[PDB]
Amino acid sequence: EPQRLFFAIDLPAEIREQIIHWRAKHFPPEAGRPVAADNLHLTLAFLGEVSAEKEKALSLLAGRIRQPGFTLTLDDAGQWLRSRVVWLGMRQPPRGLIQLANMLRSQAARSGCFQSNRPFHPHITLLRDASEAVTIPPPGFNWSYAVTEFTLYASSFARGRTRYTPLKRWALTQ
Ligand SMILES: Nc1ncnc2c1ncn2[C@@H]1O[C@H](CO)[C@@H](O)[C@H]1OP(=O)(O)O
Ligand SMILES: [Cl-]
Repeated sequence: EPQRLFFAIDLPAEIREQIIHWRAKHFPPEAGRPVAADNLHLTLAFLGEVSAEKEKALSLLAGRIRQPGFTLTLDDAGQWLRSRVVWLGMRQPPRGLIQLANMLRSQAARSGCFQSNRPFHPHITLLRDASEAVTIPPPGFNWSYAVTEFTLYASSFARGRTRYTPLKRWALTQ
């Protein structure tokens, strides 16, 4: 049974709450469609439609990953007009995050998944279908936290909402 799958880093609740609070303050309803608080995340690699056999194999390669934890500090925000999103990010992403993503991306490639075709730009999407350009303030203060694991999610749309179901999790620092 095929699924739309992706690996992602998650956000502690305290920070998810600070973000949606910041967003509501600086972005009115007309600015775009706001991502649900529980759906806020940072994608490491989008795998697309994947069979069970390939999910198994990918899940195993991910299990072979051996990488220390690292810290994320969200100091950057912006807007991609072509994609029509407003995103949260980082000016200088930690190497550990880049390592983790490229490795997962290379495992996806060798597994026969369809690649980004674009460089990896780590980001958390806040607003979707934000067509028109709007002024982007800096993020809030001290949105910094420790990354202890990564998660394989399944993407599902149902009942007029997008849902992310966790399938498996992997701790870092082994
Ligand atoms: N072709 C694609 N179809 C669906 N999601 C994709 C995708 N390519 C990348 N993604 C990412 O997969 C995640 C879940 O769908 C999203 O965070 C999305 O990134 P985005 O937030 O920048 O849009
Ligand atoms: Cl959403």
